[PDB]
Amino acid sequence: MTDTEVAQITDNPYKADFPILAANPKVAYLDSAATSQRPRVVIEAQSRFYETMNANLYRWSVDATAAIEDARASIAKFIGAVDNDKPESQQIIFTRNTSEALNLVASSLGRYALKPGDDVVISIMEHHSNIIPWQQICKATGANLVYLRMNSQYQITPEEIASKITERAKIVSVTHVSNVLGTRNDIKAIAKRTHAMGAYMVVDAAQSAPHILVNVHDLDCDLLAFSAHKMCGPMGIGVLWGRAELLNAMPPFLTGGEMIDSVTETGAVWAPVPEKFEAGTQDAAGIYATGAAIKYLNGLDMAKIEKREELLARYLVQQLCTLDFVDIVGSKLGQNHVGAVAFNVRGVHPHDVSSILDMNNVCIRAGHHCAEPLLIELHESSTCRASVAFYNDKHDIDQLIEGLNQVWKIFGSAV
Amino acid sequence: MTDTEVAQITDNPYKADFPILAANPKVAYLDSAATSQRPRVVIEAQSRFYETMNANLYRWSVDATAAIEDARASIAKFIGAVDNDKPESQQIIFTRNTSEALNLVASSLGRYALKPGDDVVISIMEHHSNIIPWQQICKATGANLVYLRMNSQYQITPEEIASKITERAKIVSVTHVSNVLGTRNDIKAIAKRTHAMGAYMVVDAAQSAPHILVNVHDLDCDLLAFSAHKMCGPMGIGVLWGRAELLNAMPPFLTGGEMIDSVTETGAVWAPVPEKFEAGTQDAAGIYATGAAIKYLNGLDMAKIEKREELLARYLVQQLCTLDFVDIVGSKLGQNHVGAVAFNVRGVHPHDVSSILDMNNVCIRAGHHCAEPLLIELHESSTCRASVAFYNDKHDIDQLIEGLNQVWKIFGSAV
Ligand SMILES: *Cc1c(COP(=O)(O)O)cnc(C)c1O
Ligand SMILES: *Cc1c(COP(=O)(O)O)cnc(C)c1O
Repeated sequence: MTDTEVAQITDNPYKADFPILAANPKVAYLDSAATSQRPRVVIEAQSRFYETMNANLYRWSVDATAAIEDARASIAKFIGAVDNDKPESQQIIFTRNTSEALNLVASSLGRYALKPGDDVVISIMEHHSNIIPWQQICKATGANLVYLRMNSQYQITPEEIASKITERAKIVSVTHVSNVLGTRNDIKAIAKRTHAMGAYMVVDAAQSAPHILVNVHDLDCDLLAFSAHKMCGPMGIGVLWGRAELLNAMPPFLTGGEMIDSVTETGAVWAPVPEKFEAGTQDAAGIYATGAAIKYLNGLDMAKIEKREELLARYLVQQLCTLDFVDIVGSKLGQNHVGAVAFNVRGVHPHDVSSILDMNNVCIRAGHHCAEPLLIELHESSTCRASVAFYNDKHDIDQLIEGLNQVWKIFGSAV
Repeated sequence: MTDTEVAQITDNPYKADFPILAANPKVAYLDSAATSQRPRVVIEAQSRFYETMNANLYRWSVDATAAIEDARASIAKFIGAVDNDKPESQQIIFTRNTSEALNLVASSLGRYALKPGDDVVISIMEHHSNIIPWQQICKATGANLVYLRMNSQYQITPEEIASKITERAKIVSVTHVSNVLGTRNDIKAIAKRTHAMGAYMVVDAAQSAPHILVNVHDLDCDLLAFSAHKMCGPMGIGVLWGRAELLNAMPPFLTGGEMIDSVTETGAVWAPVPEKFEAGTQDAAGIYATGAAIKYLNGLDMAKIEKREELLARYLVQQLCTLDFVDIVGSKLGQNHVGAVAFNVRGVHPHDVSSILDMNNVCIRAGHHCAEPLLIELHESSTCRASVAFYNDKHDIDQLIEGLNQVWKIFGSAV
């Protein structure tokens, strides 16, 4: 890392936008892979909605309706879902989180497409929300759950892709970026083999949408999901994008108010996409604030965010490599980590590491990070995990490193 | 209505707590049956969460965890779910809205309990979200959907309850209060016959929780759902309560992160209730603000809210009865309406009524109100609907009445 790069991450042009960080200047929040901190404008956008256009033909209702549509368009443009050049706003579906979006896909796409003997292929890197819905629908449909495995560099090889995704595959669902390893998978290449085999491509983008360019048209996926709260938006909002023809073909998930066109005692006619997939009163204020988060990120420029986060990831990994008592659970190259770096202090339980780090005002995660099959594959029962965002800086990372030296002094070999 | 009662509703001790009402003094918001307006403290409680304890072992995470638990307890106490005297906080499950809670119940309780030939009994008054999930699970399980019908006073009689809920019944799901008629159904009496017949009792309390005392122990229901946004809370938060033994018996609905205890490549062990039913990152800030709404309502005293809303409902119905060109779709007695009064201007489409009312700064709903089978039963294709909350006053209702006289001048018989 050059002097110029180190100077760039020593500077912090962004943290002042986050009230909780300004109010807590001592805290090094290194757990953005669990959830983002909130820009002031996103917090206020939610309150403004409630103060000025709160409603579910009168003006406040017209106003709330237009706010939802404008946020859908912003979200679509953010992920490259554009025609014309018009945003594909009607291919944007709201959920509570990525987890609900993946349950929706597994139920709806699974019922639509899976026959007994079909394969559903996922990776060993998947978060639990891109695992258990597939366990469940596979049992219900007679399909088989297949796993893509990793090589010694924590990657999925082209050879593994061709070996595991064969003619029996019907759905393939893979994380764009692992929330533990930080590995960025070659989703476009996986999609190519998936489609050759007559299968649909599902992408868990919860860890990519905050960090790297997501373009659904370039990725060639059929469905893609992420969570607003991991990209500076509010909690309570997840996004599902899908190809228009496929969403039309897929059956509804939740049923009830607002997702119908008409109802009788015995049956119902469904509304068009995306209302077909949105049952009952939606979180209009959260949707509105998700649009505000998108506008906020666009204003900072995602290319500048990515450049800064790349430098922070490189610095984090570099500094962890100077501690010989630290085992990095993942690649030892910082450029191979998008956002997340998992690690252990050798001989010390992550609960104890995190406790000492918290006493030093450093926030990390300890445990299996909702990727237990991955940790089992890696012969770990738990790890620490530090993660970086553009509102972090070099000093946050140095604080972590100083904390880990304190851990080693308290629990290390000398004791 | 006595002079004292009229004076009570002419006074408005509550509207100043609602920023959108203070900022829009001309507007008569008579659509609280669709969603509440937000007290200032509830809007600010959500922002405060994000500003001060935003996280998903470090302090902000401990703090967010304790906030969720404290809101669960407040909610449990609000609906009478108390031991000891301890709130049954672990029987409180969060969803996005009543609609998702009812889909959860229909899927989970339906898979658990329904055999082919069983009856599911609902009422003709149900909102679509307490209809279509039952259509769906009945088809999947071989059960039959049965409807409780009304008499000429818009009530369900004891004779109808005994006639339709027989030994084949396995699940009965009924609205506590109709969102169209304002009829309060005798849920406790329905529950008694339901249980005699070996069936489970489900209650849609979305229109009762904002207005009348809800005590799950006195109602004798097995499951009960409502929406925070209809009782001065934020959007995005629904509540499901269930008997502890039954929630334990019921299978999970959504699966994935946070609702497990452990996961392998092929299977999973579920977490205890209520985490078993909460998949992925929850809307902690919305949960927190829902607790704030409960505290706000408790501070006003629900008994005083109910007394005031009873007087407003009586006045609304009384004044509508003075307009001979208005047909009330429901009881002509104001005391038979909890919150909602549906009506039509004879010979005028509700879209036109609502449009003129909006030009007069009156907000009502027009259409089928997500209860189309009810309107079909009543030989209506659409109605108007005005609804009252404690932050309304006599002047709001007089504004509606003046607006309806304008409608009659523009579209009535003379034209
Ligand atoms: C955290 C995460 C999820 C789950 O997101 P929720 O918002 O909690 O539903 C899914 N996949 C990945 C890769 C994640 O990092
Ligand atoms: C509005 C309402 C519902 C639906 O509530 P959501 O919050 O939109 O899911 C269900 N039942 C009744 C009686 C309602 O009034």
